[PDB]
Amino acid sequence: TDDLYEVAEATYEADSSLEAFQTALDGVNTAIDDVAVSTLQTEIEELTG
Amino acid sequence: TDDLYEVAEATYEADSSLEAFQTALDGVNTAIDDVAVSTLQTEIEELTG
Repeated sequence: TDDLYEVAEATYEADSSLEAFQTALDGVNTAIDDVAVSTLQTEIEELTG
Repeated sequence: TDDLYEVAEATYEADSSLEAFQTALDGVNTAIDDVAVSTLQTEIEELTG
């Protein structure tokens, strides 16, 4: 019992970690793309375009 | 073994919340990517001038 219920908790905190991968990792992906890239290009435009 | 399976799932609560730390440390980068790169423009106006 005290294996299985805690195997359950292990599965649940696997799942919770595994959903949190999708949000955290994409959180990193979206940190720069939506933010630095285009603005640098606009600052390149105003500098030199 | 059960007594240590409790410890296993306790490591997994911390594991899953460390995916929350991936949100809290890695997605949270985005202010860097903003403030480094939304910030030539104010000074570029002394080129436009």
